[PDB]
Amino acid sequence: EKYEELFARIKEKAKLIDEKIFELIPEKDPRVLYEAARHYPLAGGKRVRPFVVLTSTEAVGGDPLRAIYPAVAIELIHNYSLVHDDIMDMDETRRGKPTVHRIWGVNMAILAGDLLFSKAFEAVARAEIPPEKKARVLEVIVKASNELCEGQARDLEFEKKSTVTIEEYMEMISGKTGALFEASAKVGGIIGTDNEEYIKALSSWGRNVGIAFQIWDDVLDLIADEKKLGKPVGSDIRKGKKTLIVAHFFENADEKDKQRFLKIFGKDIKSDVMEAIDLLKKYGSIDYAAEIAKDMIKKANEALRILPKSKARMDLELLAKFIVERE
Amino acid sequence: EKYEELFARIKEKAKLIDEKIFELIPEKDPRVLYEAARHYPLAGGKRVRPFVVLTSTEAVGGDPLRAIYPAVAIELIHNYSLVHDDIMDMDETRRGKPTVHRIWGVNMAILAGDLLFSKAFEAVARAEIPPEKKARVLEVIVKASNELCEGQARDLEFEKKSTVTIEEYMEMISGKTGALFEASAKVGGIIGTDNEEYIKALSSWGRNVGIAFQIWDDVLDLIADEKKLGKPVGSDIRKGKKTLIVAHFFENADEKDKQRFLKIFGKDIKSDVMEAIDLLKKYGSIDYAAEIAKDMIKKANEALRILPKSKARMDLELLAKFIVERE
Ligand SMILES: [Br-]
Ligand SMILES: [Br-]
Ligand SMILES: [Hg+2]
Ligand SMILES: [Hg+2]
Repeated sequence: EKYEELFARIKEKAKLIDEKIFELIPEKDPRVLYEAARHYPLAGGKRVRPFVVLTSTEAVGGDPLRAIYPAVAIELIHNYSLVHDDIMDMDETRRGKPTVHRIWGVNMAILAGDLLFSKAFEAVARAEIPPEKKARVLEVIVKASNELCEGQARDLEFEKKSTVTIEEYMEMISGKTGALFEASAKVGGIIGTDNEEYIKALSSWGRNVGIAFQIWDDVLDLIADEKKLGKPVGSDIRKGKKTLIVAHFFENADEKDKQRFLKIFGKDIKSDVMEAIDLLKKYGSIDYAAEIAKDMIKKANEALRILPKSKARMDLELLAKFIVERE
Repeated sequence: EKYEELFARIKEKAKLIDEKIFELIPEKDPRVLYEAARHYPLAGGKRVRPFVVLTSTEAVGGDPLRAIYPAVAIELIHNYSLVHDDIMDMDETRRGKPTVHRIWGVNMAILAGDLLFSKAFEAVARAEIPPEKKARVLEVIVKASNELCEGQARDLEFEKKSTVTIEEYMEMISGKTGALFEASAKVGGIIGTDNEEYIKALSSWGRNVGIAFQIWDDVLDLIADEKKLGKPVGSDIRKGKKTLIVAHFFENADEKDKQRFLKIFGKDIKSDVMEAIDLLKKYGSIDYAAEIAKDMIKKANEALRILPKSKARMDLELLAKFIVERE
């Protein structure tokens, strides 16, 4: 129920963020480029990352209003990563619509991603903050940007091989999703506080939430009911996607199981999909990943303890808790 | 001969620029990503853009040394555009080597371009300049970045059609190549001078040189001797590339000629290539573009008149003059 109100707040902030986003990427020449760029932002994303920005600036000092363009920067960066990643992953349809590359082609999709990335920094420039703050915000966003490319690169290398280790996958996801999430919180703080203890606490919360997010999604993809998930379980198995669940299984399973799993991994199909999920349960792999996600969530909030009590800290605690309780 | 010394200077500055470039993109994890990113920079580009930066800061105030990272930013941006553009243009081999996408694949090439773009801004952040200057440099680079994507987008749309107008092609090239060149000079000034008259003069010189560069290359591609060009003339004709020469021809040629040119445009071949170049000469199209390039060169230098006499202004005048006299 409170989640309903939390989403009420989240959706409330989204409005401010959205006006800024679309004033940066309006319908102008060239349109094909700007509509291609506008496609994902227009899908009506919930703007969780920007929300973490503005909400983080309130858990430390106040006036998230000054963290609007920097929050926009982060949402623009997130969107550009989706466009390019969809090209690489060969993703057919984001949301209930075709992906940017399928509609406008790979070349225009690359350019749209580029435009989106470029405008994240134009958003960073438009920020209204002290030179020292600005300089420190630009540098947080840049380092997260680099980690993001590095995490996606390691993710591409995985394709060159059948198995991965828990350590390999965690180093990859940390930069793919964790980095930008951490940057969201860390940038929120910086904009409203000079308390290095808060920032270190906000950063740790973003890092952990960003990672647990994805891990929980991978978990849901296997054991979430189809009807509700809108689709059958195990599409990540059919995809041969490297998740923490699959890494745990490869680390713990005997040769016989490993080899059978690999036959029916990333290759009627109802039987093979289930036989694969059964192989994973045999070794507690799904449950394992579920626990890791919950622990990171606990550690994240238990790190916000350091900040004062406000409804802003409240939302950050609720969000983190929601991100791991949902189906 | 003086060109030999100019290139001696250019190559002299390249050293400083190169150390900074490779400290930003060193051989680190992940390597496949960082070598893919290092591939074009390692080709030993002459760093003309960065040279314009440091040289421009000397034509106004002095101490180009403080314009090193901002110059690096621009060279990193130029390099990322080459990687992505090569993917789009289906370019087989830059220089005497394979392109990034052919060696590492399209996905890793996209990521390499992304990393290169991200590190341009990490270079911008590392700059050692007053907050006001920094903020104004970041904003010049961002707007040129946006123009660059816009110019490349319009260039992609051209493929959707057989003919283009002189106006269409100039609006496209202006952002593709002109913008970044203008930014190179404009950013040089800003770093060393608060004279808005210099900056407007430097900017105008960069814009014009950047555009004339490309126009002269297209001219050479047709009428430059093969032996010397290292290859036969008219590969742009076989490519069906939209240049100012082709735009002038489509604007001036009669229907009969238009239609024949289109048959043998972007499609033994020695005869068709020559028949196409002959069609262009009939209407003065090649000569036309040559003159436009020379005029822009004259206008560019005649705009540097405003700055004091130094050897820095000297090099900027020589470079502009070289860019249009070479073969
Ligand atoms: Br399990
Ligand atoms: Br001619
Ligand atoms: Hg990336
Ligand atoms: Hg671009």
